[PDB]
Amino acid sequence: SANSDAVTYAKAANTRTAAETGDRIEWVKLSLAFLPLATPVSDAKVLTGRQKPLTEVAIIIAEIRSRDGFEGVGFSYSKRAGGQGIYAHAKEIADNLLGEDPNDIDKIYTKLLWAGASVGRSGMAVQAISPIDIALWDMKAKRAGLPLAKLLGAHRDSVQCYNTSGGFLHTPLDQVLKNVVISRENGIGGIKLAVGQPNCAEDIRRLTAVREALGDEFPLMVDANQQWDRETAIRMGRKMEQFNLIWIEEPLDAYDIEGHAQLAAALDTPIATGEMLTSFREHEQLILGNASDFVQPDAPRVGGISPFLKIMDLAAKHGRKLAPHFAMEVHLHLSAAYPLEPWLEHFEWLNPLFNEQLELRDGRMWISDRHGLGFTLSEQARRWTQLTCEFGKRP
Amino acid sequence: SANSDAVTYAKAANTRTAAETGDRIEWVKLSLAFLPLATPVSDAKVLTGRQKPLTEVAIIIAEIRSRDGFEGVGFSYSKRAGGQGIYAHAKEIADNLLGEDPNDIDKIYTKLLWAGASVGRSGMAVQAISPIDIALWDMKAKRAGLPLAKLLGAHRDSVQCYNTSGGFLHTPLDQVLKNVVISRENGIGGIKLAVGQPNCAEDIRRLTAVREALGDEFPLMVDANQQWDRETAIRMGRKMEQFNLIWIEEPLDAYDIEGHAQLAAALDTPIATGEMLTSFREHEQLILGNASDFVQPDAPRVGGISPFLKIMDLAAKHGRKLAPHFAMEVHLHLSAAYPLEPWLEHFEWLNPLFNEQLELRDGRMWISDRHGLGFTLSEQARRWTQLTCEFGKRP
Ligand SMILES: O=C(O)[C@@H](O)[C@H](O)[C@@H](O)[C@@H](O)C(=O)O
Ligand SMILES: O=C(O)[C@@H](O)[C@H](O)[C@@H](O)[C@@H](O)C(=O)O
Ligand SMILES: [Mg+2]
Ligand SMILES: [Mg+2]
Repeated sequence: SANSDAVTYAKAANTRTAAETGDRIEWVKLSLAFLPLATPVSDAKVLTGRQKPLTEVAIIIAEIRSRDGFEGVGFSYSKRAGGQGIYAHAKEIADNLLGEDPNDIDKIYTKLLWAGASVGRSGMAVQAISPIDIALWDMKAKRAGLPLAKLLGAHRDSVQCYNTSGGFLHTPLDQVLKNVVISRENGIGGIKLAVGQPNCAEDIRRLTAVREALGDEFPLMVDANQQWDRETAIRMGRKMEQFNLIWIEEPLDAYDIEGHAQLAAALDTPIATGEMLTSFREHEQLILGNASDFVQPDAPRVGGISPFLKIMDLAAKHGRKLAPHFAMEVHLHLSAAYPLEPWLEHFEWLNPLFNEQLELRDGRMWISDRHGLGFTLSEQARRWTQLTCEFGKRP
Repeated sequence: SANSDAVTYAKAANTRTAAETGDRIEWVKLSLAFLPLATPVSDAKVLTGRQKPLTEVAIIIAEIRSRDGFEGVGFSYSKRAGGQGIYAHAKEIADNLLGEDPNDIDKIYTKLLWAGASVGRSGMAVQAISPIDIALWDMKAKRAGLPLAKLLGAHRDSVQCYNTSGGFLHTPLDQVLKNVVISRENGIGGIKLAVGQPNCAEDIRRLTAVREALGDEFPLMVDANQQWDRETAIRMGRKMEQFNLIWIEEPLDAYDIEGHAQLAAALDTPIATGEMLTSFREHEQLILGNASDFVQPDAPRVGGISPFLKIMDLAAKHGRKLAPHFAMEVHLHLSAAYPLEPWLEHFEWLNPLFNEQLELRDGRMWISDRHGLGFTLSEQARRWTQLTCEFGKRP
């Protein structure tokens, strides 16, 4: 009998609790490095005078070591001003990590938010938490002896990949075409052309020239970087229907929800946006407002893997596709865990930071058998480091 | 420099892929057992004539072993008819598990759903997937060398606990009071009284008597098991405002969303419901309808841990508290991962199925250091097995 007239309580032997036997964070190292770009990069934002050419990328790295011998590495970044503040805030809160059980990632995330309650739950502050949140996930995966994608649960072992770095606006049409062949010869699965420059006639020129070389089937997409007004948007979009694009990215201001929704409803061509958003809440607004067919969150920018997962689930409920922005070293795993077939964006920019490189085969990026994110920092990463600080003591 | 006038591509050395190195399921064992209840249990569902007293509990157990030596165990249950069906379906689809990477839990779930597409994505079919889904989560946690709660990431190391098995309707008042003392003496953190019997006057008598015995502060709650109609629910609700209960559980039919919402808005006392729901979508309709203050999902009933996690995220997003129903062996880990302070429900019924017992101290149930769920099947569980089948070959 499993019961009786009166209630009965059992007795346990192993009185050891998970609280007293868990691992503990003992050391943390933060670094602010700068990825130099010999060739200044220009997208529509530069062509319209909104910003100056990009000449480098700030990278904020977090390395965490546990008492039991596990290590996690993660990073956040900034294109243009932001790296100094992200590093500074991370440095002012990292101390809170010492002594915590590295497995309670969200409990830690919460403690970090409370420590910086005055500066919000979105934007820079959470971007200061991203490298730490990502390092903790990296650690958990390693603890389990699995690539991050497998710790989360994968739906695919590889992800379609397209290249962006070779289609910017500071690049003459002839070079863009030269980059296309190089990219295809290397097994890229798609090409994204940066558009949205004052001269609309030119973007059409450059765009028609690319579609010609690639043929009719090769996945092609465009990105206006928020440089069109509603009128131009629908106009250009309606005209671009003759390219069967995978998507039209950021046709309008990142916060113009109704404008994007309107565009998405008026065109068969999918609309993509969200890379500039810096929190789950911001992405939720775009999603509830049916702003786009493709959601493009950025783990470092939204606060790390933890918030990114929430964004993924929400997008999934609304049947939206996923096309993460930048940092493929982290997004490869996240997009591998997405229910619907995603797209991965490719840049070579971060390659020199790591000792390993991802495998690009037949239009797809394959997940290696390496644990966690599957990357180790290179000598170059240390050379490019300008500021660093440590907490605790190496176990 | 990290970039150039053209586009650059590196090359990967470590050519091994996660696809070719992942673990693989090689053996699966399913069992249908019956937990005997020598003392027939009856709540309001019996006193109103809807059902007959409960005399046993069906238990569907799944055991999975991987090529690399990992093992996982999980289960679902059925109070009254349903167990033969759950077992029958699990047996008809289990074979699909062989050769699958056990870490891709959602991927496997989807494959199992397609294997039985004809029978839906809710109800019995997912309750047949439950044992398997739970076993896989149990396996992943063990692979990481962590209690399930830590694999998920805990917000607490113990959870407030209340007893239910001592306050049922087939139990005379004085016996209930006796169980209360016994329960309180064993360190219980709360008491739930079964109400909703035809004689409303008699429940008030029992409720008053219990509140008197427990004192003013001790956590007390009631459960009507869907036996009131809207008129009675509100009437009993006003009348109970005085006892300052932690919550009023299932005052109406489990699918009367507007009814619950109306009671929730009308009363200060929290309203709880959800134990009868059998899928994420079902719970989602109640949550989007603002039906209750406390959401009470049942992992075995909703399809396992995977869907239970989505229910948690949805509930959290709407600021609702969590109070999982039954199966404390699994819910301890899930509730520990909930961001808002949850409640765990205690029954002794399943204690004999496992060799290990949970530690109850100071009104809370503590998570032990044992990995995965932290339970191994006892011999008594084998004694109570009526049917069983196996697939593959034990590695
Ligand atoms: O989708 C992308 O990768 C681009 O949208 C880049 O974020 C680009 O703006 C950036 O590299 C820049 O040039 O400012
Ligand atoms: O919340 C509870 O514990 C109850 O709601 C039980 O599920 C009860 O109905 C069941 O044990 C029964 O007697 O039918
Ligand atoms: Mg872009
Ligand atoms: Mg109940």
